[PDB]
Amino acid sequence: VNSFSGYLKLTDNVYIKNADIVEEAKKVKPTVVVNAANVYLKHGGGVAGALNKATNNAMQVESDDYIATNGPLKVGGSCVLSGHNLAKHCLHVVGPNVNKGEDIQLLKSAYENFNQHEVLLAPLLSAGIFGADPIHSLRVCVDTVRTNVYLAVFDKNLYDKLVSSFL
Ligand SMILES: O=C(O)Cc1cc(Cl)cc(Cl)c1
Repeated sequence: VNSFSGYLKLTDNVYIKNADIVEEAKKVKPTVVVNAANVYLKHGGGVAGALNKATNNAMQVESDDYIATNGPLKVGGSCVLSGHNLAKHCLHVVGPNVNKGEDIQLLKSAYENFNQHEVLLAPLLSAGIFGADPIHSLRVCVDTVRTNVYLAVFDKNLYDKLVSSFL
């Protein structure tokens, strides 16, 4: 048993809700919240900007020191950093950004990072401003992640479309 409420069950291990991931993290304080990061960990917009704003920019300060030491992530890659006031840990995962011309085939690699963690609160990778087909992202998620994932989709109309079309 865990603390996630009102999620629709899609599969054995994937659950979904129409919710703001920031508000969900603040209420649940999960062990792991996933950030939809870029390779520079520049948390300007989207999920990353919203998570970072909720940490009062402490996520960005920590991330800048991570990059100064380690250099950028890979597309498809990840790193584990603090969850600050939102979670124990934040798993920063880089899904491909179609609007930057990154390879959509790296989405599966991105979701494989989730398998290193037993339970996660996560966004729908590569959707929204990332430019990929969300229906596709949800299919890759369910076909790749084996650990327990609670997806928090912000856009209402998108949530309804994803549930109605799910195979
Ligand atoms: O939750 C959503 O509506 C989809 C989405 C996913 C990501 Cl990763 C970023 C944005 Cl801005 C939006």
